[PDB]
This record gives sequence, C-alpha cells and structure tokens, in this order.
Amino acid sequence: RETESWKLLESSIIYYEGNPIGTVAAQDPELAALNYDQCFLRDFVPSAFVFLMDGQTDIVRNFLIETLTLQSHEKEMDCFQPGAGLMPASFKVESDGSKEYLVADFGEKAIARVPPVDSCMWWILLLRAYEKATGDLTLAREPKFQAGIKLILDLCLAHRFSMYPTMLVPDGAFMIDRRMGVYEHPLEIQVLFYAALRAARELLLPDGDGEQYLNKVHGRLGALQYHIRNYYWVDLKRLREIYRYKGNEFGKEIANKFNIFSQSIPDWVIEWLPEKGGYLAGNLGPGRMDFRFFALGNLMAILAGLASEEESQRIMNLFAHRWEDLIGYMPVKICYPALQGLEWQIVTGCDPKNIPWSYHNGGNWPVLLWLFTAAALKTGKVELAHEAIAIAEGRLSNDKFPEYYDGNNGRLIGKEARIYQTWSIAGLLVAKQFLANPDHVEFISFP
Amino acid sequence: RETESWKLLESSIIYYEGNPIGTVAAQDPELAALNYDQCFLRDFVPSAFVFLMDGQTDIVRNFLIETLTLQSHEKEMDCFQPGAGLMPASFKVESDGSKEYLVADFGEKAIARVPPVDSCMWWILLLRAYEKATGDLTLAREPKFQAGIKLILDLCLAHRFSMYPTMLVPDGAFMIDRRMGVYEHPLEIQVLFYAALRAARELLLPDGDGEQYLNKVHGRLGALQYHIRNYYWVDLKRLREIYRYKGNEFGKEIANKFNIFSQSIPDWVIEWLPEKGGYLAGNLGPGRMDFRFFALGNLMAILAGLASEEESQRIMNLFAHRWEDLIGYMPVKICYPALQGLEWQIVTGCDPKNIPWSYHNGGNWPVLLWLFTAAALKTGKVELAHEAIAIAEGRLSNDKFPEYYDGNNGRLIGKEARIYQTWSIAGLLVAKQFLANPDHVEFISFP
Amino acid sequence: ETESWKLLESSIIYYEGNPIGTVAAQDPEQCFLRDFVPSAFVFLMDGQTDIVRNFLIETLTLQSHEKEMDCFQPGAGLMPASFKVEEYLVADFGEKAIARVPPVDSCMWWILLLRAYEKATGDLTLAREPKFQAGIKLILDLCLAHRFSMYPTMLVPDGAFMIDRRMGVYEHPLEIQVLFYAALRAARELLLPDGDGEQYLNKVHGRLGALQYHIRNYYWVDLKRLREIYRYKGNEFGKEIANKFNIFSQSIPDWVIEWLPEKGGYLAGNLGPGRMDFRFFALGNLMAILAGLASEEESQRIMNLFAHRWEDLIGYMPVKICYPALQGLEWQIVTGCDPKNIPWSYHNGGNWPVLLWLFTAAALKTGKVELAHEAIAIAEGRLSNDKFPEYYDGNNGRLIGKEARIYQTWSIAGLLVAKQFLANPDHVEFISFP
Ligand SMILES: OC[C@H]1O[C@@](CO)(O[C@H]2O[C@H](CO)[C@@H](O)[C@H](O)[C@H]2O)[C@@H](O)[C@@H]1O
Ligand SMILES: OC[C@H]1O[C@@](CO)(O[C@H]2O[C@H](CO)[C@@H](O)[C@H](O)[C@H]2O)[C@@H](O)[C@@H]1O
Ligand SMILES: OC[C@H]1O[C@@](CO)(O[C@H]2O[C@H](CO)[C@@H](O)[C@H](O)[C@H]2O)[C@@H](O)[C@@H]1O
Repeated sequence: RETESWKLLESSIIYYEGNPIGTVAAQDPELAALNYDQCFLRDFVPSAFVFLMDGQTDIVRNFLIETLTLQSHEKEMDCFQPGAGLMPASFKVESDGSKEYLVADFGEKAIARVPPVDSCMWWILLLRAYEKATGDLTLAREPKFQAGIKLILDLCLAHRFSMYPTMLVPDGAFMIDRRMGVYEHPLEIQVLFYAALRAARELLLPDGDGEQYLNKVHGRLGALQYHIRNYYWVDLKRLREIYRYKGNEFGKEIANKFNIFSQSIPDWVIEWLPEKGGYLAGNLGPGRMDFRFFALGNLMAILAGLASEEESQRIMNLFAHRWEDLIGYMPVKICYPALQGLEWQIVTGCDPKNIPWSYHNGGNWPVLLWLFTAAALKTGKVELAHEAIAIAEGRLSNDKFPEYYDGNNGRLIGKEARIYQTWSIAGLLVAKQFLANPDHVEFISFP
Repeated sequence: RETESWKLLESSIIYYEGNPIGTVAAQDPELAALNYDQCFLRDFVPSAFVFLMDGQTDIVRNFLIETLTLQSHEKEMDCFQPGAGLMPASFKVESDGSKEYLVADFGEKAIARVPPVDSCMWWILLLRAYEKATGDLTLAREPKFQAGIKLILDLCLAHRFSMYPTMLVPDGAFMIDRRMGVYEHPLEIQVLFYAALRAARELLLPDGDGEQYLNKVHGRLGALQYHIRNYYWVDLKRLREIYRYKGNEFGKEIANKFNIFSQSIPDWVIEWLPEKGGYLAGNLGPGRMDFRFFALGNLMAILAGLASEEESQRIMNLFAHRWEDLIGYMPVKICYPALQGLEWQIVTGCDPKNIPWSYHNGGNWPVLLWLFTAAALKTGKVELAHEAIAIAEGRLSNDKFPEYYDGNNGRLIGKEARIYQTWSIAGLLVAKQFLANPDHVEFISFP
Repeated sequence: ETESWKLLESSIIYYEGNPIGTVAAQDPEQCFLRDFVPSAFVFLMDGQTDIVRNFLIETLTLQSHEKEMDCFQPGAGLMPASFKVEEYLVADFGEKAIARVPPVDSCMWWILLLRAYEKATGDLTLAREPKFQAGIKLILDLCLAHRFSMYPTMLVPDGAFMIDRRMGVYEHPLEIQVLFYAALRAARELLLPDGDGEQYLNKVHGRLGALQYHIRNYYWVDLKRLREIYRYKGNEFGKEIANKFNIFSQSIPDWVIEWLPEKGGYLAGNLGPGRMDFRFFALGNLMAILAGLASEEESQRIMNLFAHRWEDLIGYMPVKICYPALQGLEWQIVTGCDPKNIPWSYHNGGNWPVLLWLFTAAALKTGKVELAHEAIAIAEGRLSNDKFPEYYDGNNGRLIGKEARIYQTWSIAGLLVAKQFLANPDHVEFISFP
C-alpha cells in the first residue's frame, strides 16, 4: 500500500539473517525499552494478517518456523521445567557482534513471571490462518510442526482435578498479562483454547498417534462448548434465574452448581443489560462468577463459532446498546466495568499500571478493532464496523497510534501508552482490509 | 480405651458388608445431614491414626481398599472426565434395600463443585502411615495399589504452563473447601503435594515404568522444596527485603520476580511477627503474595521436613509469641487474620458460612491439634503441646466436641458447627496418644 | 574514630583543593545545606573548622546568583536546597527541585550554622564581614516581609522545610516558625549595629517577641489547653474572643485525647484560619527546646511526652519525623496520592536517624540523660548493620525505609553528634541559646 500505516508497519519488521521474522511491539522513540523492543507472539498476529492479505507471506512463514524452534529450547527456572510445548511471550534478536541469535522470554524474564498461555494458542491459530491464506499445506504437516502442535495439545489437554472441560490458569495468563482477577477460568483462555482445538483438528495428520489426539480434541471441544454456552452465558433471563438461586445446594441434580450467592451479583449488570442483549461471562469457578464483560473473549467466541448464531447477535446487540461504554472515543474497551477503590487494591495488589479505566483495567485498546470488525461482518452488522473504524481513524494517526487509551470512554491517551504501537497500527489496517474483502475473515473464523 | 472419646469414635464407624470401612463426619442429632453423614477422606485420617495406634488396623486397610475402588469408578459431569486418579471428597453407604453399595462425591455433588485435591494426597499419606504402623508392605505393592498411586502422580506431576514446581488449583481445593482466596498456589496444597511425593518415593515398586516415576518424583521434590523455602518463607529479614523491592522489574536476574508491590504488604504482618519468628506464606503467584498464616500448611511443613530445622523452630516460636491469636481458647486457628468487610465480600463472594472469625475465615479447628502436637514434639516443644491439649480438654467434652469454634480467640462455639464432629474427637485422641508415645509421629513425619 | 568517622571523611566534597561540604549519600547506586549541618557539628567538635567556614562562604556566594523561572525575578535572599560541584558550583533553588518547593529552612540553617561556627571557634570576624552581614540582611528581608494577616508567623507553601513534599505542612508549619525564631535570635547577636544594621535589629526585635508569644500561646497543646479548645464556641466574632482561629471541636481527632499523658505536652504542627494540625512534629518541638522558644516547663513536658510515648516516637529507630501518619483517604487528599509518602513511610510518619542529634541535645538540655542514652543505644544497635539507611518505616520504625538511600550522611553524622554531645554536653551550646 501507499498509506502511512503500511509504511509504519514495514519499519516495525525485525530481520534475522537477512530474513523478515516478525515485528516490534512499538517504535516509540522516548519510552524505556523494557520489553517493547521484542516481538510478542500475540502482537504479531494482526501484523501477520496484514501481510497475508497483501500476499507477502514469507515473514509469517519465518515467524512460525522460528517460534517453533524457540519452543524446542530448554526453558527453566530453579531446576524446574514447564511442559516442552510452551511458547514464549516474546523474543528479540540479539547481536553479540558478528552473528545474530534469538533470545526468548518464556515467563522466566516476564514481569511477575506470568505464563504466556495464550501464546501457544495464537501460534496454532496463526498457523491455520497462514495455511488458509496461502493454500500451503506443507508447513503444518512437516514433522517438526506436527510435533510442535502435539506438545501444545499435551499441555492444553493435560488432566485436571476439576470436573470441568475448561482450562485452569494463574492470573495474567493472556492478553491481560498482569494481576487482574482473571485467574482460574478466564473467558479469553477458554475461547482461544476452543479455537485452537478446532484448528488442530484441521492441522493434524492422522498417521501415527494423531488419531488419538484427534479423538481427544473432538471430545474436549464438545464438552468445552457445552460448558461455556450453558454456564458462562449471561442475559436477563439467565440473570433472573441465577438471582433466584438458593445457596449451599448439595448433590448432582441442583440448579446452583457453583454455589453463587445472589447477594453477590453486582448491581451494575442488571441495569446494564438491554432486553435483547447478552454476553459470555468473564470467569467461572467455585463460588465465583465474574460478570465483567471481556471484549476479546466475547468477539473471538463469535469468530470461533463457540457462541451460537443468536448469541452472537445478542453480543453485537449489547455493543450497539452500550456503544459509549464499549467503544466510546476509541474501540475497543478491553473489559467493563473497571475495578475501583478497595476492589482495585485487593484484586490487583495495588497495581499502579492498572488503575481504574487504565490499560487492562477498563482501558480502550485500538488493536481489538480488528476482532470487532470481523465479528461485525460475521454477524451482518457492517454499519457498526464502519462507525468503529471511523472513530479510530479520527484519532490514531494524529495521536501517533498509541498502545491504549484511558478513561470511562477512552478520552485520554493511555497513562503509560507507547506510541507507534504496532498492533494498534495493524489492528486498523486489518479492520479496513476485512471491510474491503469480507472473505478474508475466514482466515480467523470457523464455520 | 475406656474413655468417653474412644466410645464416641467407635460409634462413628461405618460398616459395609459386615466390615468397618470408615467413620462419619459427625454424629450430630439435630443438624440437617447435608454431607456430614458421609465419610470424608481428609476427616478419616485422624481417626485412622487412632486405630493404627490402638492396633486395630482392618478399618484402615478396608478404607484404603474401598477408596481405591472408588477411584476406578467413572466420574463425570457433562461429557467430561477428570483424570482417572481423582479421589472423592467423601463417600457414604447406601442401602437400596437388601444389598449395600458405595456412592462417592468426586466434586460432581460437592457444593460449588470444589475439587478434592487434598483427598488423593491424604490417601497416599494414609497408605504410608498404614504401612509404617503395621509393617504390612503387601497392600501398597499390590498391582491395583501401585496403579492407583501412579494415577495420582500423573495428575500431580501433569505438565504446567507456569515456570514453577508448585501445583495449580482452583479456589477451595483443600481443607478449606469454599471460596476463600486460596486459589492458585495455596500453601496446604504445596505442602501435602510435597509430603505425598516423599511417600510415593517409599511406596513405589521399581519394576515396570516405576523407575521413570521415581525420577520424576525425586526431581519435583527438589524443585518444590527450593521454591517453597526461598519464596514462601516469611520473617522480618525477608519482609524488610520485599518491602524495599522495586516494582515492574523485567529480566531473569531480578530481585522482585513475582512483581510484588511493597505498598500492598499489609500493615498487620509487620507488627505481628516477633524478631525470632517466621512462617511459610499462604500463597504465591503473579503479582501476588498471601501473607495470611495458614496453620495446617505450616505445621505439616514441619512434619514433612519441608521447612528446615531452624525454620520449624521459628514457626513454633511464632505460635508461642502469638499464642492468643493462633491457639486462644481452642487450638488451632485455621488461618490468621480473618478476611473482613469489603475484602470478605470480594474474596468470598459474600459467603455467609465464612463471615469474619468463623469457620474457614479465621475460625478455630479442634482437629488441627493433632498436627500441632506432632510438630511441637518434633521441634522439642512438648510444653506447648501440653498447654494446647489442656485448653482443648477443658472445653470439648463439655461442648460435645464441636466441629469448629468462632471469634478472634475461639470464644464462641462455631456459628453452624456440627456437634460430635469425629475429627474433633479423633484430633484430641491422636494428640494425647502422640504425647504418650512420641515415636508414633513417625507415621506422619518424614526424616 | 570508628567506621562512621571514615564514611563521613569519604563523604567530604572538594572544590579547587578545599573541603566545602558533604554528599547526601554514598549509596553505591551533591551537598544539601540542611544535611550538612550535623556533619558540620562533628567537624567543629573535631577542630576541622575550615570545611565549615568554606561551606558558609561558598553557599553565601550561591545566594547572590541571579535566578528566574519564566521571566520572573524572585527575592535575592533565597538560598538553594542543595548544590553540586561541576570546575564550578551549580545550585538548585527549587528551580529544578521536584514540585518547585522553596528551601525556606536552608537559609535559616545557614544563619544557625554561622552562629554555631562562631561559638565553636570563637572567631567573631567571619559574621562581621560585609558579605556575611549582607547575606544575613537579605535572608531577613524575605523572612520579615510584610504580611496581609495578623499572624506574626511566617507564611509558606507546602513542602517548604525538611519535609519538602506536599504533606499538609503548608501555611504556618511549626518547624518553620521555630527555625524562624531561632534564626532571628541568632541574627540578634550576629548583626553589626551599623546605621543600616540598626534598622534590621529594630525589625528583629519587632517580630521576635510577637512570634514567641504567638507560638507559645496558640500552638501549645496539653490536656488543660485541649479541654479549653474542646469547649470553644464556634463562629465567634470580635477582638476579645477565646476561639480566635475558629477551631471546631468536633474536628479535634480522637487520638490526641488518649495520646497525651497527664504531664505531657507539645507544640502543635500548624495553625491558621479554621485550622489546628495536632500532629506531633519531632524537629519543630525539639528545636523549640534548644532555641529556648519553649519555656523550661514546656521543654520538660515535651520530654515527658517522649518518655510516655516512647514506642510511638522512638520505637525501633529514633526519631519519628511526625505522628501519626496520614492514612487512607486523608493520605490521598493531603499528599495527592504521593507514593513516596505512603502511611508510616518517609515524611508521612517514618523514623529518621538524623533527628537523634536533635533529640540528644534536647534531652541533655532538659536533664533527661537516660533518654539520650536509651535513644543512642537503640540507634547504635541497627544503623551500622543496616548500613545507615536514610530513613526507617512502619508504626515503630521496624522496616528499613522503602526507598531509603544507604550510607546517608546525616544518619551517620547524626549518631556521631549525638554520641559526642553525650560525651561532652557543653557542645550543645553550638545549637542552643543561653
Ligand atoms: O512481562 C509482561 C509485561 O509486558 C507488558 C508490557 O511490558 O505487556 C503488554 O505489552 C505487550 C506488548 O505489546 C502486549 O503483548 C501485552 O498484551 C500487554 O499487556 C506488561 O503489561 C506486562 O507486565
Ligand atoms: O461440598 C463441600 C462442603 O462440605 C463442607 C461441609 O458440608 O466441608 C466441611 O466439612 C467436611 C466434613 O467434616 C470437612 O472435610 C471440610 O474440611 C469442611 O470444610 C463445606 O465446608 C463445603 O461447602
Ligand atoms: O534523594 C534526594 C531527594 O530527596 C528529596 C525528596 O524528599 O529530599 C529528601 O532528601 C534530602 C537530601 O537528604 C533531604 O534534605 C530532604 O529533607 C529529604 O526530604 C529531594 O528534595 C531530593 O532531590
């Protein structure tokens, strides 16, 4: 392209041994580098989509290859190894002098040592997206790629103590990589887990032990989908039911299985839901239901076919009804509402980067526009995509594409936002491209 | 024995096909049965110790056998199975009419569907204790028992995403079986996990795939111990260090790895610790340190040899210094301090059974006296055991052996306490028996 | 001449081959005028007087520097909070200082130090020099600037002294009024009775009596006085009224009522329209004793307060800078959510080793030798092991300061001065008045 955004993305590209292998997190000139000079696996996904749609796919291929290689490297902290299948949160290229080499952060350098659980899932989704964009079936089939997928599946499908098909994680294990009360069974992890499973179903070779893998995958998918749809789904009708639940019920055949106390349901959600609206809850576990709306989880649930067609309609209906809360002056609010006061103190451990309506704690994130556009297109609500894109276009180039926006409605540029945040740039590009050729959404959606 | 307590325990015994296989949770006449007419695996352990020391060991043997059989039964909820190794929280004997049969609760009937993670660990510890009390090596070696242990190990040793040797659980996965902010990496789970591993090391046959199991076990133990001792351990010196930590540090070689913000350290702990005192923290995870003192975790850490000899001394030094907080009018407070106010609301989801200084939320639990006596004996602090026992003896028979006591110092009989709680009865019995023959502590301790 | 002596020697700054001051800290990782004071005292008692002389000379030169912020020229008398050697001298006058705080206490410490130098060396010549006499007059011009109000105290913005961050110590904080009083008394001796010098002396006499009266009568807090204020009627209008500053008793905090011992007493932290700050500030109260601003009875009462509330005010590390700490919402509102001054940390109720020298001096003057002994003992038990932290935190000072610099010079000099004061009490006359 000849646009400003195309050129900005082009300079983000990281080269290794004369080859493009990824993109930097940001091209901010004045902020301390911290880990933003690295290539984050989750960040790379919207950049990858841009390159796949342009038709220059070697950077995507090289990324997938190098990341797979990174997985093979021994990862350790104090004589203990995680599962071999773990993908790192990010990597950078280090020049010792002379020859180049790749250094990864698997969680052993990460702040608070958060595990990048979503990384390995995005890896699979990007592998699928590569395949569907290019038609190249050879990459995924190759021995090392097959083995790589299986290692990821081993970690995902690992046996639980719990009675539930969902996946258990520590706090800060996905896009929200800091302590945000998204421990246990956060929506985003479950939705990505579900999507990656469907992808693996397309990607795996039957020959070898794959048959057993595929049967595991098919089994988990059904259970996962049933559980998510029946227990996470929130609308007025279901809320009315939960609110009338009786506490401390014991036995197999009971209504309140997770022992939710109605007195704990927050006041804001009853007023917030429209009659024809609804969404997937943020979390579910013993005695706990997180009613916070999480944007990525809900939008990807539409794209992955996890939410039903009607349920997808009701999520979009919610976006329309509460446009100022979830889009406001910058698509898209990452979650709603913000944690405030003592709740912010207890749940985040007084994390100053996640003060109310900032960053993960109810900030607005430009990148999420690409998921929103795709979901809007999938649900036949093109007009919402136009409006969201229009709003983002009106401020991003002028604000130099900040990492995130703050405030109840995203009025403020993020407190500590990097400028020239690559996936803020890629996010808008992808959204416009989807809008131009809706079919491309099939790279990331499932029938 | 000819004592009142001996007879009370005797009537708790559950018979199945003319054989003793366990004990009821309570013999309370007026409370709704709920799940207290069942045999809880964790509850049975102190009863089992009484019977092992008396020398009537068939009930213990039958319990171990039947529980192992229960493990084999298909456990499911909505087309999803947990790992085969899962032990149930409790079982009861049901008379359809004519023939008897055993029905278990694996979490699918449990309130809030909490998983009984500690159950499978106690199963192994009781198996070891049986063996050491009786000298019978045949039970554990038998094919079905070996397989049973390995299934449990498969679940415990299952591969993580995290960089840590600790074990990840949902909230309410141990003795505290309700939502209490003990999700992620609660001390008790880690200590029991560590103890069960050492037991498995004694129990496993080398022949077969056992060699690989034993090497896994030996590997995990070292990592687990190092991690617990270095990161969970709290005293003035370490607290001074943590408080001076700088937030948001990135990289491998940093002091504040889990990104604890000093401003979040609670005010109470600085005043609470004596100079020569210390303890293992309640939890550790991304951006999170739980400074609450958990009694079972800390005492079992002494018995399991997890805490160092000095560290064990410093824990007991803490008990002595804060005797009124942790023992008060009834040994032993389950954890300190209580969650109060909005913290109680947010963390427990307004759980009315766990109001401040009640039940799990800072209540006093008679059963924990047996662990305290054993730890006191192991640390050469017999006098503390005498005093704790004296206090419990002064009220338990008169109060009809309540399940728990409430209040800052356990003045009140628990709000919803069952009377004739079996492990309240067994707990005192075990403590007196340990006191009479200190060597018996070797049934539950490790060198 | 222990390790502490070596660290202080190593702290010394040189400029063109001459010792001119000491660094704030030798933390493995400049000169603050207030920080230099306890160092100076050690040098004077050890006979190394030239470093103190040079400091007074060099800082005097800094005063005359033309400075401005945004096209505005302030009063000439201003002294910087700190300076650094770069060779040439460069000064921070609050121009580059965080929050643009004005170092009001700097110039008063300058005056008190000039006096101490003279008392220590018996050299009367330095202060008599025209440049020194001019320096003093410039400081007085600013201090004695005419006011709109009937208060003879000195008006300042927040964070204008040792506590140099926003801490609710704006308006008429004790420390400033006490240092103001002491500096005026020092100037009373130091000024030349020249034609010009006479007019300055007139203004000094004209403000000194009024200031002492105001502080003693309206800042003094004890049970008896507290009982009066608690019974004040609100919204009194007139010249002859009891509740002049219109204190509303329902706002008197519950802690002070139970805090005061029967024989205890202290100077309040602040006074102004509708405002009494009941917080205890250690430096203001201890210097009031030394400067002779508090009466003998009042000095004894303050020491009684220390003895009675030893855990609050001394605890693990002498001495708590102020009590009690702003907490919760109050901390939010009054400090503007200042992360360096969280409850029981730093300015907001931390414990500061340097204050030990003031406490020792005050205890010696009041005859409470035992309290000096115990205070010093507590400090000696920790400081070396902890590497002389800048400050300590917590209700009782158990924790080493959150962001404390190690090898903080006035923590080191503070202990030395205290020990040497204890060894020879006559030396307290450097910072005290007959
Ligand atoms: O160690 C995790 C650490 O990384 C951060 C930023 O340093 O993560 C943010 O930035 C990444 C790069 O764009 C994003 O991938 C991520 O989603 C975002 O949260 C911190 O938040 C976190 O402490
Ligand atoms: O479904 C779990 C449910 O069981 C309870 C009591 O019904 O657990 C308590 O009682 C058990 C029997 O003594 C103990 O093993 C357990 O430690 C104790 O918490 C409830 O607390 C819980 O909701
Ligand atoms: O570290 C120096 C830095 O700290 C500040 C902020 O409070 O001042 C503190 O340190 C000074 C030097 O020791 C003290 O004189 C002062 O009392 C203390 O508050 C800044 O002013 C300074 O740049």
